[PDB]
Amino acid sequence: GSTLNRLREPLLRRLSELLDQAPEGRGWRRLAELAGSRGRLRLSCLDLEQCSLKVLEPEGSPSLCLLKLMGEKGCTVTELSDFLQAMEHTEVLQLLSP
Repeated sequence: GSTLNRLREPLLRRLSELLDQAPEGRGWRRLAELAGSRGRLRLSCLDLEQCSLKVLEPEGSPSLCLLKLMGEKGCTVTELSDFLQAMEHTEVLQLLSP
């Protein structure tokens, strides 16, 4: 299984730009929360602060930092897609829950 940090760089960059543009209900922070729920991927708030801070650099991307970190922690592309689909579903469920 190929991990996210080993994807070609243009693909990583496009994915990270798109995830940086997402709404807060399905952005990189929500992805981090969901993926860090797992036991396989452990992502604390301290892990995520270093990615959050990338936005302080003129063109910096928190999403690129997060995706690379998830890759180093063993996440593959299909597992990323699974996380993102789970995000969509949980968003609509949260909106519909009283």
